[PDB]
Amino acid sequence: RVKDLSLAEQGRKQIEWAELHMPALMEIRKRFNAEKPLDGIRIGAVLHVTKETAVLVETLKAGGAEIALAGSNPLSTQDDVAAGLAKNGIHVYAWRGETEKDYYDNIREILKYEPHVIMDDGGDLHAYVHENNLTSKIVGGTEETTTGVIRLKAMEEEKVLKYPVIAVNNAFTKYLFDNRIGTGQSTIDGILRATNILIAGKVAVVIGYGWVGRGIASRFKGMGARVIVVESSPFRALEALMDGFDVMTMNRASEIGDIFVTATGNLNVVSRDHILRMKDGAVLANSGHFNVEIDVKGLKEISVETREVRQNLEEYKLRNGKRIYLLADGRLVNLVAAEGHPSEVMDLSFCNQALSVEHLIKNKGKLENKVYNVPIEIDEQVARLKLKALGIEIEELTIEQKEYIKQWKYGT
Amino acid sequence: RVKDLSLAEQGRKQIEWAELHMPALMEIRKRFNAEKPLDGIRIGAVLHVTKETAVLVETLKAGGAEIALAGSNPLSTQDDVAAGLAKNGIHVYAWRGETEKDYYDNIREILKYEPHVIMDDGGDLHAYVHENNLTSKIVGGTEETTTGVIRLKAMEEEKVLKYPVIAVNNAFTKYLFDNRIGTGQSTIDGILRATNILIAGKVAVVIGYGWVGRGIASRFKGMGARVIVVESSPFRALEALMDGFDVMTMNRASEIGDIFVTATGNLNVVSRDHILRMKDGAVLANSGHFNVEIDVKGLKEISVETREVRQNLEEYKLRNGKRIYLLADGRLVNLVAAEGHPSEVMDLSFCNQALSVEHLIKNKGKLENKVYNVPIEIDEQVARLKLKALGIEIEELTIEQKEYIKQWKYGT
Amino acid sequence: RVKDLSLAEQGRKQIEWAELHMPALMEIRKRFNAEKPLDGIRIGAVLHVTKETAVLVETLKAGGAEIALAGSNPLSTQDDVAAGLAKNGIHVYAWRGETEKDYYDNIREILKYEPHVIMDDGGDLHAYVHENNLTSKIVGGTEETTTGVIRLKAMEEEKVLKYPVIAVNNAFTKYLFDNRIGTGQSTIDGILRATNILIAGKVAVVIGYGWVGRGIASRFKGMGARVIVVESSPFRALEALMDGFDVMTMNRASEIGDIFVTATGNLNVVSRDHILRMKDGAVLANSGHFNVEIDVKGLKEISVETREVRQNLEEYKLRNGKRIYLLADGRLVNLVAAEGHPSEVMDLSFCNQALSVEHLIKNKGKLENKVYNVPIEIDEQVARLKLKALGIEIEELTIEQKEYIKQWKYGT
Amino acid sequence: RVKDLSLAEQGRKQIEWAELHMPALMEIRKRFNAEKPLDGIRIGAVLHVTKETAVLVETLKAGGAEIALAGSNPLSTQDDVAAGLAKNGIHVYAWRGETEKDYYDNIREILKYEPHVIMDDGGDLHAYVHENNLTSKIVGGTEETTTGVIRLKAMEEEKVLKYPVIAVNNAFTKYLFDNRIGTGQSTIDGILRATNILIAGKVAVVIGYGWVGRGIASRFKGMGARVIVVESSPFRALEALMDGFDVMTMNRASEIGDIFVTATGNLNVVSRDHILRMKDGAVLANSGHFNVEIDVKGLKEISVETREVRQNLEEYKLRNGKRIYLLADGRLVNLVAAEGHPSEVMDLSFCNQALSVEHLIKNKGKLENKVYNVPIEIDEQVARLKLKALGIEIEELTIEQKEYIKQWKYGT
Ligand SMILES: NC(=O)c1ccc[n+]([C@@H]2O[C@H](COP(=O)([O-])OP(=O)(O)OC[C@H]3O[C@@H](n4cnc5c(N)ncnc54)[C@H](O)[C@@H]3O)[C@@H](O)[C@H]2O)c1
Ligand SMILES: NC(=O)c1ccc[n+]([C@@H]2O[C@H](COP(=O)([O-])OP(=O)(O)OC[C@H]3O[C@@H](n4cnc5c(N)ncnc54)[C@H](O)[C@@H]3O)[C@@H](O)[C@H]2O)c1
Ligand SMILES: NC(=O)c1ccc[n+]([C@@H]2O[C@H](COP(=O)([O-])OP(=O)(O)OC[C@H]3O[C@@H](n4cnc5c(N)ncnc54)[C@H](O)[C@@H]3O)[C@@H](O)[C@H]2O)c1
Ligand SMILES: NC(=O)c1ccc[n+]([C@@H]2O[C@H](COP(=O)([O-])OP(=O)(O)OC[C@H]3O[C@@H](n4cnc5c(N)ncnc54)[C@H](O)[C@@H]3O)[C@@H](O)[C@H]2O)c1
Ligand SMILES: Nc1ncnc2c1ncn2[C@@H]1O[C@H](CO)[C@@H](O)[C@H]1O
Ligand SMILES: Nc1ncnc2c1ncn2[C@@H]1O[C@H](CO)[C@@H](O)[C@H]1O
Ligand SMILES: Nc1ncnc2c1ncn2[C@@H]1O[C@H](CO)[C@@H](O)[C@H]1O
Ligand SMILES: Nc1ncnc2c1ncn2[C@@H]1O[C@H](CO)[C@@H](O)[C@H]1O
Repeated sequence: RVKDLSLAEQGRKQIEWAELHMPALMEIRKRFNAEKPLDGIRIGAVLHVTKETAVLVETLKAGGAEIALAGSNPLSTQDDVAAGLAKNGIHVYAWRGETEKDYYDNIREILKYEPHVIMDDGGDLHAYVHENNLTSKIVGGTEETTTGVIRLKAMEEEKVLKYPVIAVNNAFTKYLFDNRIGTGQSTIDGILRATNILIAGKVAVVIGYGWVGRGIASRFKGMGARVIVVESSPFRALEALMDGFDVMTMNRASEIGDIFVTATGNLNVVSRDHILRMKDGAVLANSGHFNVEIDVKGLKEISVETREVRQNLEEYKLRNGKRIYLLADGRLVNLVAAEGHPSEVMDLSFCNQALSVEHLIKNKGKLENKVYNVPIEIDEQVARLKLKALGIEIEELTIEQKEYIKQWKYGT
Repeated sequence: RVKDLSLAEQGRKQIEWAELHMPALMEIRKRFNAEKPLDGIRIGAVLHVTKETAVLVETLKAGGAEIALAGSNPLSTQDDVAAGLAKNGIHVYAWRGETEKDYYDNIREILKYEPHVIMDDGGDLHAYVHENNLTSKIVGGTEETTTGVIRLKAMEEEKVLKYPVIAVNNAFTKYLFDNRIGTGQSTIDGILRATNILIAGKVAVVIGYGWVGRGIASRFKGMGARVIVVESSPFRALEALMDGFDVMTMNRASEIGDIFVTATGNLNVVSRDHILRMKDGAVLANSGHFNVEIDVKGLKEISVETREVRQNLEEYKLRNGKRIYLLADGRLVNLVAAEGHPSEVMDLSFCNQALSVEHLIKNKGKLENKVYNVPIEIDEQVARLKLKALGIEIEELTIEQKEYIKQWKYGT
Repeated sequence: RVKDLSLAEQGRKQIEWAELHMPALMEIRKRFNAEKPLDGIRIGAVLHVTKETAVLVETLKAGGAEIALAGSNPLSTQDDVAAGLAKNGIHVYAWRGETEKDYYDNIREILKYEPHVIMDDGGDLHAYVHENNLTSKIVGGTEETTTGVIRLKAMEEEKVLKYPVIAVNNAFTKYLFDNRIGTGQSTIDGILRATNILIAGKVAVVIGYGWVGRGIASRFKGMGARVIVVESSPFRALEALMDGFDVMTMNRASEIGDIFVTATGNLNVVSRDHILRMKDGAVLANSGHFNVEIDVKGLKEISVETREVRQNLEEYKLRNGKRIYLLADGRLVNLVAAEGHPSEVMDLSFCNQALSVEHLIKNKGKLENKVYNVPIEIDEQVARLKLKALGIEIEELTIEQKEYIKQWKYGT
Repeated sequence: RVKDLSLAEQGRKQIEWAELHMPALMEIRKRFNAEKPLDGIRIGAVLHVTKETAVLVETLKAGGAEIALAGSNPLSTQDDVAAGLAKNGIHVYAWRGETEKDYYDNIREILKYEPHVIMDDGGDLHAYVHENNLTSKIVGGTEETTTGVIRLKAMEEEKVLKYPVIAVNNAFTKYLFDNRIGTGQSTIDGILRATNILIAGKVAVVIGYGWVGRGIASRFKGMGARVIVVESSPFRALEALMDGFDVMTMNRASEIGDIFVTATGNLNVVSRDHILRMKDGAVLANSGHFNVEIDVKGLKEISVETREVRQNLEEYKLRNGKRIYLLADGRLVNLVAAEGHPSEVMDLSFCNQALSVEHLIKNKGKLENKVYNVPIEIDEQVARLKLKALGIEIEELTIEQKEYIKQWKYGT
């Protein structure tokens, strides 16, 4: 079930472009097409349907797996890529422009094949599978994003998890590169595609200085902006301060910011009261998963006029007469107003993704009520695969250097 | 003569978007709509048909002028903006996808109105009127880009220039922001729209360290890239070196680079021989005017296979089998793969444009053989308008301070 | 025992300057002078004898402790600060220019008072006390730097450690600001004081991309240098690559670098054979603790001439005829060629020291052979104290926000 | 006449250090010692007596010139370098700690040899020579700094100037590197030597966004500070805003800034009323020539108690009780609290110096009443000499490329 099966030829060129820029995932595909480690394994995945998800899902099929795919976000599907995937053997039930009903119809669709492994992005598939008492034949799962692992850890503290799950988000090759480097470029890209706004002179307010937010602040600063950071963590506010960024409350930032981007995993982090004090022409965007970081509800009630300027650009006139610009319906603007993270960075996360599924199948003595970090050996193999593909040589410790480091005394 | 007038409503929404972010040009429109300084003046323009050129030409029409507009590059025209301009009173002969005959047909159309003022971007319109012996009724003109000013300075050395022309490119409020800050964002934006390539880990080669090239290198570096500069000027190469960038010849850079962007006003700075030595997957883009900085004709002859991967992304197979990616067919990647400079920066550039046409009509005792710089009084009013629009106060010198600096003797 | 007790007035002005720039440590001092949590406690300390160490030990004296202090490095001691510290009640055995025999004689001196708590900087005091069986009355200790933590953990896996030790280096408020921010500024400052070298156009090689090396690379880049990273960890090599730095082996960097700075906890990281490959004029510096990161013993044997150019700058002429400049005899150049970390950054590290030393006395039911990280409560109190002192307001999470974070169930 | 002739050995090691780091000036010295272009010429110079002036002054002696040297600033002289110069053949009258009477006594000393050439830094020697009716035997002169060029240009408008003067400050290889890159590092180095202040977390105010101030802002930003710019020109305030810096008046910046550095050529730019509004602990420093940018005379009259904390750091207690720290007594902090610009950058400025003196001797048909910019041929030789010494290759323009640049017509 896709939007237009006629775009598969244009979409196929997009997956090959992504393949040529995912050398590490292509190297794993070769061991997969040779040892077929996922033979007879049925995978249910709710992921962002991109050209990069296509390289991972088709790499898993090369390992002998049967995959059912559903979009992780109702506006994230690249329609051409979904067409190209259907023309192959991928049971893809997703298209851009879904409604909330279509979203869960597509999730029930991927679930009729009765999967052994559950691959999820924001936590919805793990929640639905548990809330409707499936889980029976499920051997394990993986979680791709920060918000999904928090839901999964809450599930695990409640003794509700029924299969072991790998938090691929917690791998060094993921959150240090996907969340930071990838979202830094992608979020700015989405802002520029939805609006051709000048970054140079503007006061940009980044709410959240976690891995996503510090990458956004870095690239706003690299684009010439005056960066303001709002944080609730004492540690991360001091990090942003010592990195040269003005740190303050949203109450103060509400009056100065020209662009506000949210990168929390939290609710109404930009609230209706905040928006009332904002300047005329202020642009709002969200980079966390789920459209609840900005009070989009409040903005619609305090508003007396809405209109679309263009794709992903919505204008709201408040009673005070001032105009507020919402980007991408408050959904993660990188994947909705643009294409998400580059193919080169998703190479790393989808290498942990692919290898963590092989690890889940190869094992079955794991705890069905436990959230796992990626095994450091898999984490390290991904890094060596990327360096190998990039032609970067690293120093090898000498024997005298390995000896000196085990030592605590001296050497007369 | 445009592509589809059915887009006039969407394009109008784009021009209104530009209007709100070009506040300094809007305040000039107010004094223009009241004093009608260009009443009875007919203007012929070769500019990039964008939402920002739309705000400039309609600002000119408010001053009482009749305007004929033709596209400056055959792929830069925004079709909806061209439609919206047709719904108003602008005689626009341009559309995306033109041919060289269509380009010069649209220029001959512009010349039927017997223009009083000639507004040009790349110098193509000024050259035509002189080479085809029109210019009879022309009172003056303006030049927007570095390439056009060089030609007009060459035209003036041969005493073929027939009217005074203002080098709007040379105004401080233009080349310091349009050429540097504007192209820096725009070119990265165009690169990211034609390819979703990660800039962070890459070796980016910028050929040309003028105002355009240093803005591009700054933004490559701000996006995380390893920047290499190729320069032919000893001064600007030493500047690029002291700005922390690796400086070398194209022969050395060609074997190392992942992305090559050209920003000269010159010919074959990325040559046939350079591409033969480049890595597999190297991306080529041009930011200067005219498609001759990269030898695109040579690339077609050393190629055995060509293919379009996506809009504005052409793939070439070489005899060695290595693939070379060309962006926007070697045309300005900012204006062809994206939307050009933000409206906020073109506000500064088009304030000189509008004020320089008013300056040409108020005067008539200028040299019909001279390229002029923008009058410094106008140059300083543009910056004061932006600051007044942005809410930035500057310090005013006290009288003891103004006197101290006219003094040179012993004692203060 | 200090060099000249007559400088006690000059040192006092230096210690008072630090007090004004360690505001968070002063509020701990006020709560110490009132609650005297360290009554009847004798402390033996091996630390860098600086104005900031003076503010910490006197904060310890105010809490009712008796302190014996010995220098952590034979060239780090500020003699006036030691004089000023002796004029009060601090048993300080240290001066600049010490011999290695003086170093270990001074350690027996502070160890004569039979301390209950051991404060060590590079691990030397923890080792001596253990190899010579003086742990009998020692109730606990603290460790300040990464190299000391590695030694203590080796003692811990080797099960010889005899008291609990708090790894103060591993606190977020320590390694994120002290190791990263402080050493970045301090090392560049030391390089500039021993040489007024131009950083801008130069190739600077940072060996080690941990917290110290990334801070050094950040400040080299900010001072205009072209930064090259050498690393042995695949994770950290990819971290350096994605941050825009060329990553290679020492074998390649040795022939291209102008400045070499070491930031490993390791031995012979810049070897005898690397220096023979270096260019005429290359500068060598070390920022990790202990002067064994640069093969300075090897450099002296392959050299034919050595001479002092100025304070902390020794020039060596090689058999090749080329000149190699060594800074501060390969000892930590930040603390030897300059004054170490600013007072504002050591405020954070020495707040952890005081609060974690008080924590060692508050308890006594802790495990022998156990290295602990700083309790997360104290780590956060240090962070909140700095924010309060800097006047920085942090955002407060609402009740609806704390609820949405525990949920994993469907419905928004 | 110097302070201590016994320091001549330490100074010579410092001049040798500069010679090894001024390769381009070392290349001119050999052409000078061979072609003796300045034989029989007497030169009187008022410059900062540094290891870098020593390399230039001895380079002039190598060309056959007789040189008398006096310090340009009473606290800038490097005493060991002055001793080393006196042991050679340099009539040097300078020492650190001069009084204003000593300053002009020393200028009369160097003026007793009746020089044909005047080398000046801040304009004082040009002013004295004109105000006391000498100039009789003077054949020409040079000006090194911006402040001197303004005074000399007023002398030209007043028709008082009696010999031709070369504005060495206005050459690209000077103001693009000395004023910007050199002073940027130099000023931060001086601040760090007078105080070990953390730059990272601080608000730094740069008053003046010319070539000096923008270099200082670049280095504050590179050291992690939050940079605020105060400007009086609309053009440069817009330059500072688009470079990402908060721009405001001194009245607003005075209440926010932690460090204030002045880089104007102007008077009372930091006023007494401004200082009373400042935070407690604010640091003041000056980078423009002459100690009048900060109202230091006003600050001494508003204070109730003053004391020196360390070299170049005085603490002032204000009537409101707040503490204000002044650096280098309001004088160039780069040259008084540190060692001025690195030798690699002064290589460029003193190469223009050396080459422009010979150009003054080669000629005598220049208007003996006019200020000239450095001849473009010499500016270009300086750039190529530096590029060759650094091993940097620049691209050579093709014969086809040289033609395409003079063409203007349609096609070819
Ligand atoms: N492509 C993408 O856009 C992308 C990529 C990866 C992760 N993510 C999503 O981004 C979000 C964060 O990712 P992260 O890895 O940065 O997690 P993270 O939790 O490290 O960053 C979260 C930060 O938000 C701060 N925060 C929480 N409530 C706040 C409030 N009310 N005001 C201000 N700051 C507040 C926390 O202190 C924390 O530092 C998650 O929702 C994750 O799923 C998005
Ligand atoms: N929106 C845009 O895309 C935009 C904006 C402004 C200008 N431009 C175009 O950009 C080009 C230049 O802009 P500029 O303002 O940088 O002009 P500029 O001439 O200052 O910069 C040109 C630089 O190219 C260097 N150069 C020339 N030939 C070279 C070669 N063979 N190898 C290396 N370097 C070489 C020159 O030394 C000079 O420094 C012009 O064609 C102008 O029309 C485009
Ligand atoms: N004021 C200071 O100078 C200061 C402050 C804190 C720590 N330190 C010292 O700095 C050193 C490191 O501190 P860190 O916090 O950076 O610890 P860290 O372990 O994060 O950094 C160590 C890095 O060194 C790299 N490394 C080890 N051997 C290498 C080799 N042979 N070639 C290349 N890279 C190699 C490792 O990969 C590791 O990433 C330690 O000696 C620590 O005590 C100094
Ligand atoms: N080694 C050094 O420290 C060094 C080197 C070169 C020049 N200088 C001195 O530095 C000073 C500046 O040199 P420049 O080359 O920067 O010249 P410049 O004139 O480009 O910079 C001066 C800036 O100060 C601004 N200004 C004047 N009054 C102001 C005010 N009241 N408030 C705010 N801004 C104001 C002017 O608009 C101008 O942009 C000169 O006095 C020069 O002699 C010092
Ligand atoms: N191009 C992409 N394809 C697939 N997933 C992506 C892409 N870009 C970002 N993501 C993922 O989207 C998640 C946010 O929901 C992040 O965890 C991130 O890994
Ligand atoms: N969005 C835009 N609209 C109109 N002209 C533009 C735009 N972006 C760049 N330009 C102009 O294009 C010229 C290059 O031909 C530059 O001089 C620049 O001013
Ligand atoms: N100014 C300083 N005063 C005291 N200790 C310092 C200073 N600068 C750095 N250090 C410490 O020196 C140690 C290196 O041995 C680091 O752990 C660091 O915390
Ligand atoms: N180290 C130095 N030696 C000599 N002159 C210097 C030095 N640093 C800066 N200057 C000069 O001082 C002038 C400012 O008075 C500037 O023109 C600059 O060239």
